[PDB]
Amino acid sequence: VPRGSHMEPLVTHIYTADPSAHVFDGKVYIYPSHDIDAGTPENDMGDHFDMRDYHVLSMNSIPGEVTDHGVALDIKDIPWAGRQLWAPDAASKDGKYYLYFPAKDKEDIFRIGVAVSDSPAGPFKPESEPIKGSYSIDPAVFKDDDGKYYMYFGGIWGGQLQRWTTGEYAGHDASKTDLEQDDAPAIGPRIALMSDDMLSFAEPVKEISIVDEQGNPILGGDHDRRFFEAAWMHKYNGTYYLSYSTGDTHYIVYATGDNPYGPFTYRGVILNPVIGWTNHHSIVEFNGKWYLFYHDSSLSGGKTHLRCIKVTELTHNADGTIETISPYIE
Ligand SMILES: OC[C@@H]1O[C@H](O)[C@H](O)[C@H]1O
Ligand SMILES: O[C@@H]1[C@@H](O)[C@@H](O)CO[C@H]1O
Ligand code: NA
Ligand code: NA
Repeated sequence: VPRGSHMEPLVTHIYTADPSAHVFDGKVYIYPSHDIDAGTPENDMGDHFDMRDYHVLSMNSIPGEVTDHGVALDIKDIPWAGRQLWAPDAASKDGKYYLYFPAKDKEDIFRIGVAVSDSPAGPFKPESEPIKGSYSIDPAVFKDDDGKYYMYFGGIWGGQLQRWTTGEYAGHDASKTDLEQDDAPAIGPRIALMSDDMLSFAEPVKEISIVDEQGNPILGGDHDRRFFEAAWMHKYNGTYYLSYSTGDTHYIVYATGDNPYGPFTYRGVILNPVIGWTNHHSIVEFNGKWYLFYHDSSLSGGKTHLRCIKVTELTHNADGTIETISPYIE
């Protein structure tokens, strides 16, 4: 049946989270996390999120029937992975499709791997090792207008970004949260231009600066605005929009800049807090309308780790500002 009409769950037969939506072959393909009721301990390191595979979803229209293409990748077939298949993303180049995914290696350190297919629906064959120089979580692979592809990535707390300040993992006894200096600039998300073959980074990883309207860095203590996880890039009017989750304050927010590397100036809220702790989204144009894909814990009755994806229309103003969405008003 058709789905996505009135902010209802897009699928109910499985739990789904962290929707990354793309337009490939005139369809919307969605690359979400596949939530399962593992019943593992819930804590601020995210051990309750113990996902083990990915299903690709597609829609020919919004609203529309949602197709579940089955298991596109299973952790049992990823040679380097130990546990926890978290939020993935996809890219298309020269007739090949690339699924990028964060997972903990055998030493319990998050890395980002790639898997390859001839179809946007998968299934995908994983590379035997993760991307060299990758770390932390939540990749968003963005194809710019000029044909260059960039990976945005990172997540603090359980995503371990705060343990990579030196370019090497600081260890399991290092910070469980952030830099632990609230008066210093907050940790920024990461960016790297992708190699021509889409399997590696083409440059040393850069950190993105996010500033307030006065041009001052967003500080570590500013949990309402500072980067937590779920980086996403889209463009409107030639302007670059870095959006992201703030985590413990439960917002999707956005910041704007004039190039992929920033700096980005904080503008405001995309999505107010939902049912359940996490908030994760993507923003995509389809048939000349812009859509915000997101999730909540509504279908499971509020369980943090059993989510469902939803969609709603997103409105840019001509000046580039975006109207804030509150999830449960209409
Ligand atoms: O859903 C698993 C993790 O929680 C957050 O939603 C984050 O963005 C993702 O990697
Ligand atoms: O620290 C984790 C974070 O990595 C994300 O998974 C959301 O849940 C928190 O507990
Ligand atoms: Na994302
Ligand atoms: Na606003």
